[PDB]
Amino acid sequence: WCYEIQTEDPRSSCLGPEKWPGACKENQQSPINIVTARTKVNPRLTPFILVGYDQKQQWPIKNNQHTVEMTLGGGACIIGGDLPARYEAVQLHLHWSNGNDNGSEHSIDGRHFAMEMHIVHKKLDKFAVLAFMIEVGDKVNKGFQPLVEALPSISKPHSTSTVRESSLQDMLPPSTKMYTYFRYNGSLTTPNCDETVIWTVYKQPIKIHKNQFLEFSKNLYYDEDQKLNMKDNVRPLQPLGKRQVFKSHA
Amino acid sequence: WCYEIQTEDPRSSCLGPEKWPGACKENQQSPINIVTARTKVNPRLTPFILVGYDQKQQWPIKNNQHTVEMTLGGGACIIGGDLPARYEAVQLHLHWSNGNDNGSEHSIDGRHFAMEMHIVHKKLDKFAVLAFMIEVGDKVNKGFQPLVEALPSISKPHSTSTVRESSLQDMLPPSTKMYTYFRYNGSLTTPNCDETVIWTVYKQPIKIHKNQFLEFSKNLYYDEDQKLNMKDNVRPLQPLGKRQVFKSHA
Ligand SMILES: CCN[C@H]1CN(CCCOC)S(=O)(=O)c2sc(S(N)(=O)=O)cc21
Ligand SMILES: CCN[C@H]1CN(CCCOC)S(=O)(=O)c2sc(S(N)(=O)=O)cc21
Ligand SMILES: [Zn+2]
Ligand SMILES: [Zn+2]
Repeated sequence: WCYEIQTEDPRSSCLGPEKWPGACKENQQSPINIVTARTKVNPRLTPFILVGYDQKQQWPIKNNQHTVEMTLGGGACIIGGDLPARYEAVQLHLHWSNGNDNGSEHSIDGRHFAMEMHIVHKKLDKFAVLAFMIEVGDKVNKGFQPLVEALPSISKPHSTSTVRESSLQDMLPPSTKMYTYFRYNGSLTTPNCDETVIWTVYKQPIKIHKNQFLEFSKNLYYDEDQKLNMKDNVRPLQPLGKRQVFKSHA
Repeated sequence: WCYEIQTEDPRSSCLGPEKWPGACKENQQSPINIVTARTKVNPRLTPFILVGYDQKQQWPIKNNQHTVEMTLGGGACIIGGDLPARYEAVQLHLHWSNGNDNGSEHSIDGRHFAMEMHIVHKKLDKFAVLAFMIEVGDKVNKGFQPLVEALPSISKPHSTSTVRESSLQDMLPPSTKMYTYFRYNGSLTTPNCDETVIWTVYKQPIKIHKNQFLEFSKNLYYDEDQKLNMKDNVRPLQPLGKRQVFKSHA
């Protein structure tokens, strides 16, 4: 299976979003477009208790042929946010493009951002995915620097590597900016699209420099022969269906 | 009013703990001695959501004649921990002595520590005071360094000063070590001893170097003439009464 951009090569052809295996065609798919003016408030949506996010250590990364995967291996844990149980951090990856206005899978009021980050948590419901919007800024983001530096070494798919001493916490916006977010039931945005995901999309975006952003498409490749750089690894908007989207603030 | 150590001077005499004004003689006073084997578990005692603890800024400090006060001025906020409402950080101070085994007001199983830190929060119940035990170690604590350096400048009572760029978070133990704590209703440990305090005492202590610890008694003074260094600003154990002490873990 692959994204639209990958089917463009006349030579060889795979299952683009249009033909992704069963379950991707179901009643409750992600991503969606959040219409703020139509979201219901739920007081219980109190900020997450972030455990293990302040720990500094080396992170094993790899190009999985679809994105840059960073293994968190249960080092972190999250509690609260009206979640049924406790979830642990498993992996972290991103979705991007070549512009600063159409690289995020989700969108808030018809607005797509530069990139979108996904921190996946397995139930210790089933998956609790925290999604952050990223926006290109005129200033460098020290928190993201460690991740950018390891990019040149994992160019081709399946390459393993490691990220220098860093902590998840420094990659997110301040704790005082994590009050406002959106909740809704959905699915994985890639096959097989298991509808066992509880989504939390935050309003405040993370700003990274234009040069840090360009490093992704420049160093990462989808193929072994390094003919197609990695970008546009984004799935198109899915119909809201009958689902209801909530927000933490009133 | 003053502590025992201050009444020792034959010249002049004030109200030692023995004669502290009304309310200090009531049915539910703090500190107490936590008997772990007799504490009741309460699942609701889930870890606090620490807001504004990750912010780095200059902190105004002053010797208030009873301890080293550090104004947090509502910069931080705490939510959860089965608290009735949200509380904001107002001030931070400490209680110590000259040894490493009898400077903490509270005690866990007949054991007193080197120092005890108190981060006071006003109700945005009434006061939510987080108490941390401090222990002398063989390694320096970078998180506490900023506070130690400002000590020499606030020797005499009522001296104002400022602490260099630092954050509350780096002064506490890791987030993964803040799972176990104790809850109980009590009062201020100094006059007038208002019984409007919800206490949270954490099990894991903060370790600081023996030299960092000695700086407190060496630089701080109770009096204008700097004849009596500051130490033993600790109130003696108060009877548990009929109160019940809970713990977050089972
Ligand atoms: C990118 C790799 N494709 C899947 C892989 N995994 C699904 C296997 C079930 O668990 C064994 S995953 O749980 O790590 C996960 S989360 C997302 S998303 N984009 O955050 O909606 C996609 C995916
Ligand atoms: C040390 C100064 N003595 C009081 C001052 N204040 C009580 C005035 C009521 O509010 C206006 S206080 O709330 O900042 C507070 S908390 C404690 S303790 N040791 O943490 O139990 C003592 C005190
Ligand atoms: Zn994703
Ligand atoms: Zn105190």
